[PDB]
Amino acid sequence: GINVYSEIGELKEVLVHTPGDEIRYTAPSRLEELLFSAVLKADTAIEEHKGFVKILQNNGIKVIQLCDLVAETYELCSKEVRNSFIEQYLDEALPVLKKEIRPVVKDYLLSFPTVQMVRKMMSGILANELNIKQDNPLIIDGMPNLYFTRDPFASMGNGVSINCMKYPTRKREVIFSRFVFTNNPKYKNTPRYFDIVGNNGTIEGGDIFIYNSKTLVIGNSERTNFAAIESVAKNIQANKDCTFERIVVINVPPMPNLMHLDTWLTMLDYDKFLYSPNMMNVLKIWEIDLNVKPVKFVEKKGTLEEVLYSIIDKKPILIPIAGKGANQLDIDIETHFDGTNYLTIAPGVVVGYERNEKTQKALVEAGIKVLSFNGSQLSLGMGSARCMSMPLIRENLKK
Amino acid sequence: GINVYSEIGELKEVLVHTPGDEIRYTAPSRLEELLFSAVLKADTAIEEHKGFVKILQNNGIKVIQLCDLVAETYELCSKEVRNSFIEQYLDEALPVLKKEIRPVVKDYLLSFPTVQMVRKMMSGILANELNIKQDNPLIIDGMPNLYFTRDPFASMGNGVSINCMKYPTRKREVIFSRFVFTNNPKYKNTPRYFDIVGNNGTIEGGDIFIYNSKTLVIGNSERTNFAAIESVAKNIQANKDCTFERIVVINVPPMPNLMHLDTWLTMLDYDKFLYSPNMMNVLKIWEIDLNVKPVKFVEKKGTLEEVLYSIIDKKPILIPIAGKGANQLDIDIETHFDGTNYLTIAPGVVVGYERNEKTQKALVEAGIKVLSFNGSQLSLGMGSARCMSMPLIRENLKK
Ligand SMILES: [Cl-]
Ligand SMILES: [Cl-]
Repeated sequence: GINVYSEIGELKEVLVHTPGDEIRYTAPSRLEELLFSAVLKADTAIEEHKGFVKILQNNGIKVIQLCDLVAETYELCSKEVRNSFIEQYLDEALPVLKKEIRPVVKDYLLSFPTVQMVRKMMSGILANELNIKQDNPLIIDGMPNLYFTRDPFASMGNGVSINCMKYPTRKREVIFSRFVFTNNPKYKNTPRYFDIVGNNGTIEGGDIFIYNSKTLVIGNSERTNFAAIESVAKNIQANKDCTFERIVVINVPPMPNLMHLDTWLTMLDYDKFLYSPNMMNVLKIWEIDLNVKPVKFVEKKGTLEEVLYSIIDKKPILIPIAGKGANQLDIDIETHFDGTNYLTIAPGVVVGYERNEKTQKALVEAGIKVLSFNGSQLSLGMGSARCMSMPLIRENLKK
Repeated sequence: GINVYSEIGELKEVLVHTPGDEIRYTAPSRLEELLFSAVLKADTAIEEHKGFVKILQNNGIKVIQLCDLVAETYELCSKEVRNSFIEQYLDEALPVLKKEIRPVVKDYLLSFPTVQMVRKMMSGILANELNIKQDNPLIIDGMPNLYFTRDPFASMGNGVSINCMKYPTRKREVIFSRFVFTNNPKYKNTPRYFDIVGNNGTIEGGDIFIYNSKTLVIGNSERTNFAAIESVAKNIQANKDCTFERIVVINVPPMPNLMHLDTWLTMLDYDKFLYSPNMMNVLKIWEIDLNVKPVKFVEKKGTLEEVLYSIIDKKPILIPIAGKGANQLDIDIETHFDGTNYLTIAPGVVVGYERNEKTQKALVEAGIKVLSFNGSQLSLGMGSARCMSMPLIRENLKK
């Protein structure tokens, strides 16, 4: 059920999540606590996400909703496994559930049709809903970052990496997709090159890129360390079907207005890349030959061009955020709105926010086809199309 | 040219400012520096403002654009007065203009037709525009807060109060309306019950309310002190035509998110008020008899209802933000989006953001007619309708 051996191959199946009531439950004083960037006008953001989904569907892509995938898995499970799912959810809920309120929540959840129940689990629960009186409006917090399906897990060739989020507020999001990879017959046998239980280190979706059939590119950032990368390398060596033979690790230290490797660099075509004009000049890299044991990180150095050349074996076309010659104001604004994170749905065809006009212009001038959409409210979340999606199946490249 | 003896009298003439390029020049890192709340999707915010203006116009209100009023004044002035205006603008420009750049900016400004020149002054100037190469993309910062015409000056009966802003970034805004009140024949003779030159203390538009022909209500806040209120009191006593006989000063304790009286209480009808449920229970008031000299601030205490009753002489109807029984989540969100600041265009008829649904519902249930508009982007500026307008002429009440 999983086959992603590039960042650009024609997209066939992708996972997304149209936001539900959870983005209505973020108090302005809890933006940091919930690790979300702003208070959205929900109805508008939701319609905008639907616009994003529609574009993907009109391009023959099968768009799968997280809530539907979880609901489908649930229906196929035994009563004990189903209950096991509900119980784990109650255990990880925040704020922690009081003993006499837990059973009230559980009965409430079970009173809804499967898909609506899953949606309540994602949205969180208001005290009013349970007829409970108290100042705190929420019995259970919602998970506002769920529409960023790029984080809980990342497809990786024929397997997946179920990521280790940083803060507990976001670690609650993993229960859904993990339930799918554990019980859904279509994904149950997907090999896990990383999981939150039998490995070492930490790793996040933003640092994971698949350049081609043989090369995996991971960022060594503040969120992804060598320990996790080593676990991934060994798990891959133990799998016979995987075609990966090499891992290129790119050192990504904290920089102003940037974060994971994705804010630094994205791949849009066989030889076209979008990058931050404010990244470092000479990159620190680590080459890992997967055909050799034990796994060893071979340190190397080079400009972005040199590093890219060593992977695609041809001159890379580098496009800076906001285009060449842009002033710092435009660069800052379009970086702020996640300008590098366009989602590539086919070689040279991308999807992103229309507000990032300078970057859009530079992309079309370089021969890339851009399918923009209005995300006037969605964009306040600070994450673009690549962040709001997780490819499940892409047509392998013939290069 | 000025006649505003209430907060609710049928609105005949009002001053607004549809944002120009200035709201395109706010770097995300300069939100605090420019004292603005977020990075707007300019084109969208501008159309939303036009929608706001359209509603006012469709209600028979004469809407006056600040840029047009300034341009009109400029044309009527002598060459020496005109240049006097340009020079002061150049003097107050930020960042400070370099000696060799100043003359370049001046010629640039003079090369545009009058109204376009005024718009450049308001919008600020990019280095690209002058073909200058430097670090700062801006030669002159824009004044993003210009569309909040409630701040520079506040109509007060038959006169005006040209306010003393707090930070220099916003003090630059006063030059435009002041130029009008100084040279336009229609406003030239308007008495100034306060100005940035011959008085004491500080005062801001958000603290000034006109309840009726005889009562002026001013908030004693972190932005408005007794010194400024005394200056206003004396200046009013010196005017023969003014009908004000009393001033009620309400103490507004500086909270983390409270700099003016307007976000605590607004008047929407002869006996209907919108208030913040997070305000103090017992108010500290000061009664000033304008028929008495010298001016003495007579302290007094009472509940919101008691204080209001002492002014309108009838039972006041109090409507809380988000309505009665609302949970803290809805109160917090609608407070965040300036829920009290509806603009009253006639007794019991208001205009405001459609996103504040709970407050809107409470208002209609209370008998108030609400003319909402989409401000999905404008609202990010943290100021509602009353903040985006300055009544010039209101039909006097007959009560
Ligand atoms: Cl957009
Ligand atoms: Cl709105």
